Amino acid sequence: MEKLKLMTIVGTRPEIIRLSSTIKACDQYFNQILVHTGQDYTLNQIFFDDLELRQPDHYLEAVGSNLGETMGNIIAKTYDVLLREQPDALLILGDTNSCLAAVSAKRLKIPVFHMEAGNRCFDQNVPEEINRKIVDHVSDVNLPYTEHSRRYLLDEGFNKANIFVTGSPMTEVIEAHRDKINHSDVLNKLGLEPQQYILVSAHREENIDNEKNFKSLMNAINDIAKKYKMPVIYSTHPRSWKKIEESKFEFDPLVKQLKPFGFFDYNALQKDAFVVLSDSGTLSEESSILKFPGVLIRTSTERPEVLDKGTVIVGGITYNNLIQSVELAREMQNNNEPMIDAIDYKDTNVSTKVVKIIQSYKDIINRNTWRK
Amino acid sequence: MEKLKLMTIVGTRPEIIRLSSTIKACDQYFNQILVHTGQNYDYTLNQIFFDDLELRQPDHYLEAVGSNLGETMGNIIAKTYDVLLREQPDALLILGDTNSCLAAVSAKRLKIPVFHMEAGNRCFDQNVPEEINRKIVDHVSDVNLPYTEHSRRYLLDEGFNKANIFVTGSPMTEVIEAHRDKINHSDVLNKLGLEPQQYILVSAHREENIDNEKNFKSLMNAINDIAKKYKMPVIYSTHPRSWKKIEESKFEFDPLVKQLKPFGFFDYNALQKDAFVVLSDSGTLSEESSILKFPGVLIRTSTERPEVLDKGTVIVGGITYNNLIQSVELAREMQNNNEPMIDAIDYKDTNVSTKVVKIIQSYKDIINRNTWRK
Amino acid sequence: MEKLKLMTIVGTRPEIIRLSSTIKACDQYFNQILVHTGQNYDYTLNQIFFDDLELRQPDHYLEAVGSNLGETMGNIIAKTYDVLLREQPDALLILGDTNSCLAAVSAKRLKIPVFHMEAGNRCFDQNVPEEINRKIVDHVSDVNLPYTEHSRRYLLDEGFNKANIFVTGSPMTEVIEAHRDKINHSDVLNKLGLEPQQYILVSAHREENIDNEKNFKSLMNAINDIAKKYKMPVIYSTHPRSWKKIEESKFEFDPLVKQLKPFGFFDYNALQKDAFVVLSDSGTLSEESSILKFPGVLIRTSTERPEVLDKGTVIVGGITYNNLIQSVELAREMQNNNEPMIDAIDYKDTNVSTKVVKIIQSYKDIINRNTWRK
Amino acid sequence: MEKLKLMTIVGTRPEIIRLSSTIKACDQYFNQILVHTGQNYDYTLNQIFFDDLELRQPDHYLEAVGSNLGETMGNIIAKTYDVLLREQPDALLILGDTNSCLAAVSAKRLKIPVFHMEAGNRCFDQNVPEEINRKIVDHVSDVNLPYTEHSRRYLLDEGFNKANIFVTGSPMTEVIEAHRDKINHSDVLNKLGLEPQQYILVSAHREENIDNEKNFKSLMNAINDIAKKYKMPVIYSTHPRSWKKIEESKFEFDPLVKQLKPFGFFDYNALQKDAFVVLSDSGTLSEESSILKFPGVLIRTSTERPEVLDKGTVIVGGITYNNLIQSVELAREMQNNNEPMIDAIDYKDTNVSTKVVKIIQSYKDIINRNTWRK
Amino acid sequence: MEKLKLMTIVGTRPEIIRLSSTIKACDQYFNQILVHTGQNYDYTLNQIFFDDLELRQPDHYLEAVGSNLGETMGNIIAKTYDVLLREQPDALLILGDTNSCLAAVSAKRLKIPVFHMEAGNRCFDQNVPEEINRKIVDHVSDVNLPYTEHSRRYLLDEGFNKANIFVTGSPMTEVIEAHRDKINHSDVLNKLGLEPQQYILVSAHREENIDNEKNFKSLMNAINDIAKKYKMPVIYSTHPRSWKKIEESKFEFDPLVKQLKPFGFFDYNALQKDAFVVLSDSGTLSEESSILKFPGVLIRTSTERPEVLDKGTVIVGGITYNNLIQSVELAREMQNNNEPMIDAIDYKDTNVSTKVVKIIQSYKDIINRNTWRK
Repeated sequence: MEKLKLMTIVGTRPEIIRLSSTIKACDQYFNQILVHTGQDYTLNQIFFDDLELRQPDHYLEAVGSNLGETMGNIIAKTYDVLLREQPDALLILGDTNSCLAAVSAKRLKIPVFHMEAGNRCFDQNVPEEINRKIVDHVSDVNLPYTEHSRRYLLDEGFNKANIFVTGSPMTEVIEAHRDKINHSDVLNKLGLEPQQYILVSAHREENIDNEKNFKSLMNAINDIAKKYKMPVIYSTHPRSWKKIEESKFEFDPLVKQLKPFGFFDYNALQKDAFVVLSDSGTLSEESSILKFPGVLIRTSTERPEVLDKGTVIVGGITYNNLIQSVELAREMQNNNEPMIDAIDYKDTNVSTKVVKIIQSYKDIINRNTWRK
Repeated sequence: MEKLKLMTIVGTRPEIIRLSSTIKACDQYFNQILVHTGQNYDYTLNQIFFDDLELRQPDHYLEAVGSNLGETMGNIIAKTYDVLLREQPDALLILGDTNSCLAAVSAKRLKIPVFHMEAGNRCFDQNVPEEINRKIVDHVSDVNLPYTEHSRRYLLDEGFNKANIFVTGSPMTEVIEAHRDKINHSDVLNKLGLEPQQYILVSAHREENIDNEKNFKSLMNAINDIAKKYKMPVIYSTHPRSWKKIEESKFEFDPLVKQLKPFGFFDYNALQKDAFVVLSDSGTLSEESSILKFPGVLIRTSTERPEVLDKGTVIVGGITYNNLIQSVELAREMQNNNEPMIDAIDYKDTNVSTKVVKIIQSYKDIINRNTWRK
Repeated sequence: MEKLKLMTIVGTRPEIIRLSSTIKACDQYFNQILVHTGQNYDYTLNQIFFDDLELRQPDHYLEAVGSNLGETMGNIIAKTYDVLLREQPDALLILGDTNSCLAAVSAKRLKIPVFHMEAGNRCFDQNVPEEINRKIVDHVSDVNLPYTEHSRRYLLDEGFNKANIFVTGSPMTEVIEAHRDKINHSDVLNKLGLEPQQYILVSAHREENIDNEKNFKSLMNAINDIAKKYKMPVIYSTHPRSWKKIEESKFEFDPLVKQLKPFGFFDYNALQKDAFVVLSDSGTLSEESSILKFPGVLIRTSTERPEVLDKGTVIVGGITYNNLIQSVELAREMQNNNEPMIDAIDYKDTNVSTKVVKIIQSYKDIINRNTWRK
Repeated sequence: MEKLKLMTIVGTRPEIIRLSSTIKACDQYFNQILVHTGQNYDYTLNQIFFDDLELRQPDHYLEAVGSNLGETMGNIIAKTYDVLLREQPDALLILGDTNSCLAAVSAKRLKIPVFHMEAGNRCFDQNVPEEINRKIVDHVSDVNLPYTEHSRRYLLDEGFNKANIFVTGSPMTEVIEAHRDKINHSDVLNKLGLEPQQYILVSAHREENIDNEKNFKSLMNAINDIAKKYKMPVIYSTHPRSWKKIEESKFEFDPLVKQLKPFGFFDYNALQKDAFVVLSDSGTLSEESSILKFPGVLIRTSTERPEVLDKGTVIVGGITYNNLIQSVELAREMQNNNEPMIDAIDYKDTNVSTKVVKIIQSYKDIINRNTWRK
Repeated sequence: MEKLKLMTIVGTRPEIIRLSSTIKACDQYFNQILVHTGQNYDYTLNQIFFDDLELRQPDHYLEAVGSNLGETMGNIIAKTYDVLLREQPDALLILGDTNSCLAAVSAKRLKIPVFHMEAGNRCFDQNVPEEINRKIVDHVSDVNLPYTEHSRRYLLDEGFNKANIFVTGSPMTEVIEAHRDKINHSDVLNKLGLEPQQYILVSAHREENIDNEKNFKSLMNAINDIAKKYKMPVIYSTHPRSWKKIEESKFEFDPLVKQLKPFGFFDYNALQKDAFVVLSDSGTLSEESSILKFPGVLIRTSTERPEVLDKGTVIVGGITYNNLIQSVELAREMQNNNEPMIDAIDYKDTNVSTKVVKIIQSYKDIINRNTWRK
């Protein structure tokens, strides 16, 4: 007997990392066509080496000069591999262009399952929020992480029949590899002593290319080095480092430039840090699971479930609240003050919840939406 | 003392099974008059079945029913209206979406507070018959007690009174508890001589899983090829009507497929819980598979129990041959990989009986005041 | 040709008066089977009123009604269930919130599209007995045609289907139109020995304006101190049980108040228009006052006609003495100062007949493909 | 360093108890300026209160309050408005629906982020004086911190900003853990010479349970025939405007009914926990009975704590003699049989303090950007 | 006779102007007590003001006000409560989002029904200071009376009582009607000696269009380049504070730019209608230009009058210099091509005075029974 043919599409790190355990299970129980769009030196590490994940059945080589082309391609290329394979159903995660795949899918009346549905920061100025909107509303079955997201989705009048709450995939994903995270010798290979180094991740566009903001960050990254006197392990984009000349320099001795690390290594680093300042998507969750002090360096969060439990503090950019936040963050953890699992992160069986939703709801959408 | 007069109105077996524990507690703490809409006068043979539930018999058999589904509805309104006039009870307690629950229409015209368990029960497929009464009985009830937050949500969107909804939980976990003794000490396996994990169960009792001449072909054809592929008996509990229509042309479902007798809850749950796989359309399945952690495959096109799909407790087989197979193969393949069965959020609680009781005592008066003014 | 076979189901007079114009059309464009829940045996005197009105007579009568409200519901369902099963209509028409329109409950089971005019009627006081049927039939109906945006809103918020709602607008302007020759050419001012603008009219027919002991006292006490204050006739139409009780201690009443012999539609409105002030509790009090611009003072403590307050074409007298005095003092004191009466939006169109006809044709097949899928 | 400057404004005692755990925390992590609206010029009491509870002394006392509610309301706005303008704080922390938290209306003008715990409190009876201030402060505050998911649902539906609603959980489960020994190593049972499970407790402080002449009757009546029925001591706690009102012939209700000397927080709860049954009209009755698992009976006709009925931690007596004796019988009848007492969901967590700290830092600067564009 | 006792409470000239036509009808039909929150102490201007509006003087003058926006809020609450006790009026009539309508906080504590015109005003910019009181006084009012069907929708989505909202339409048409005599015969063009269509009007009264220095620069800079490009005199009405800080180097701005005195409703409207272009932030502009059909450009970032953008009767020029010049061109360049000005739907009705009066006599009591159960 032929097994259900699913197509699963990824493009960025976190796409690949959160799907990581959901892809391995969709191999077990389905006939999974793994597509990969256009877009990386240290993404070959988390694929293959860390996640020990199996090769894609297609790389599409989308990319191009200028955003407009890339978005164009992904739609077109995606359109073809969806004609050429005719899968019964499509898996998509999140807010990247690599899930503009949903538009082509929808045209070819192929049912769409979207994990990381209903994601809302409620600031238009965040680039993510343009797709986020489109693709929530074009995916036939929406699988949001939280109930916050299920609420958000119902409120924009999306079919309450075709919503299921997976919970976060990131508990399961961290669990699977927990061994490798605690056995990471990454500390011993940077000569770093647990709770005596501060890790920073300013990767985001609105924290570098916007002018006043980058200034606020950087001035604080110094004062944070000085105020505690442990090495600051600063992980950004290269341009961000080349751009930090313009005769500002200072950066104490202590502020180090930091190689982009794999999953285990970067987590192991996070887990045993003094404080983490990250604009990372995974922070709100990484901090809640691996139990560590994170100041979240955004002006908005899509992960409120965590504020509801006192697991995170929201820095922002203006210098004072970053400082205040990090002093709050440590003072708190220095009084062994409770840090509780968020409700929707407890379940570690996301992989199988989704495989069962796809088997269940492929026909049901064909029957309902498309009338076959 | 002076006690609260509660008339609890029922009519179908599953109705009762779910009220089973709930009725017991209403006898304890109230003056419960238990009305039935059906007959007792073939029911000195079938009195065991629904005493063996360890339950007192009803105080009143309305012997409603007539020529057509119509006369029979008509009756249940009038015959209830009457028994409600006679006993003049303080509150009406009602389960689910049967024709019994039109009793609410009568109690309502008579300004008796109405308390409807299993509220907000939605599969969103108007072609499903249950869904007609569901809509009516939810909106004419005064206190709505859905099993789930899903079902609270559904009610709050249809614009029902915020103040008068409570999430009781599913009654099943508690029932199954007050009988897991009877279940675990069940011969049924040794009566039918089956090894545990070496038989497959198929419960197919619904019009539109029996009648729609096409669906009955996709299924019979799949009950065959299931037998063929696994090579184990295939205990098949359906209606008599189908047995009439299957004794023509196609015998093809092997020696292995067998007929079932009726079997009381106690026996039937011991038969489900050790089955290799269970293909049911019984509304329970969703709940029973969560509780008695077994491989469940819903042969429907719509659920009122999505809280299960949220947790990964069930797979929905559907009614097309091809998926009905893919679906069983997915069930077995994941039990054999020892994947997890996980408790739904609203199925965790076992104190539903006592939960309703306080609710009824509380909101009896609150409804006379707010909704009627007295 | 063969034409759309359309059962139309009525009960009370007010129900038929509104459906009047709308039936007449259905008769021209469709194969309309009219049907009446009550009795005809006696009717060989009533015949007049509900033929004078030029309305043809029901194809069937259901001689339902029983020992108690309760028998009689139980009847209309089973009775209506059959009239449908026989004549096998393509679709059901229906108006308002009488027990006559539990007809839907059956029509729904038998997979007949129901169209329900006077949809989304709400006053938001469940003490008002109409509020019980209102909720039920709106949710069992397949297409709701409310008179106003107001109700379309009410409905959407009860989470009803966006796509199966149309605002017919009030059918009362179309019907008052079709009879304004038979209204402006009526003797009924002569008949009763009355000059125009020289007589108050009072209609208290609602129970609980009447039965309720205090409400009677206030109301009666008022109709008095009105007649003395304004010193003109006070033409009064109530039920008999009130007159029966009026011959008591407070017999006084005063010589100016008279009884009113029940007069046909034409005559009753011809009365109301040329009246000095009107106190009624008819649902029509709101609409009629609007369409024939006269001062009306609703004896109630809720409307389902807010649209009329949005334009200032009615005061709400209520039930208490002190108010009704002021409300009527207001009413007159305003029409004395030439203050404007304004058409409400949803009362201006007069094609409600042809609208329903065009809507019923359009959506009949839709409601099958969609809800029932054939 | 600099720290965030948090003004915490308080008024009534229950406000200060719930904030107790949360205040001690903002002191630890912030520059907290605690402000009381009432008068200090009676020193002792304002300081024997804070002492047994271990809360610090307020930096400031607003000696507002005037001839009437109206003068005193407006004194809080203007005196509050001033304390805010002087201290130029970063943010405002507020609990509940006392006249104190009109302070928001001031803060909001001076563009100070308001954080408002016990948000979305709704019992849906506008008769109940709290529901006035409830609507107002909820909707002027910039971040609403509702105890439960219920109160979130309420708020979202009043279309408050999605993005600034966080569910803290109830702060009682924390306050009550933080004084758990002070309770269990407490004398109050020796002090008064009572064996556990051997005394009933009655607290009726709410005006309208007391100052309403009918309700007063039924309660005193019901406290009477309780004392007689169960023949135990009945430790009564009520305002003295009521006591003084016992002198005129209805003084009877047996000798077992005692007065109550008020008791600090620790001791009153110890009294409640070990009680046979508790009647009270405290909003704390709901929570206290859940967390210390004793059989409570709310003497109201509305909760703002429906979460507790979702689990069956409580019964609602009402004010009627009948439904009160009944609801007490149930409580102990259902205690007798060791029926379960289940933790409500939003009463579980006990870090409500650290939640509120982490939130105020997070969202203070967010509000300045979003609302006030700085 | 004995008539309903209304207390209408005002505080500001533009408040009064809108009520002008409503107030007059309230002297006719009720016993109206007209309270004011400020002082008269100034026969000189406070008498000439009520001269033109043909309006009786206020019955009372609370003189509320003091040191800071805080004292003055606090007082309107206390001083309103006092005068509300004394007169024990049956109902309170209130307009808009001034501090004067904090009157409803006090009245609401004395269970006096509150009626609120200009209900449901939302521009949706939380930085705009009216948007604080708008939120409070909408949610503490008992019956809301929005101008627009927009503002109904807005009030409905903050979950306000469906039964207690009524769309009056805008009161401005009515007040312009009740003068357009005085307007069409105005010497203000003779007096200031401007030919019609040959001057440009700029009404810049809002703080935030004056105090926020960048806004003040982008506007002044703008007023010049307009004076210059068109070569017409520029009637410019603003506050003292600007003039004082406008003469700071760049006081020279063109000979063409001239000074305004205040001018009456009649004169300023008369000046408006015959202007070439009119730049305003006066909320009126949105309406004043739908009605007296002139080119309006709104110097603002938000509108509480979308109904106008729906029909194409105004351009929102905003505060940034560039978009201002483009906006004013777009006005002239469009009026020269003679492009359609069109009536806003909710601005057509002219019987708002009466409309309210009936709605008060009606819901005065409905509210005492429903909200206050009496």
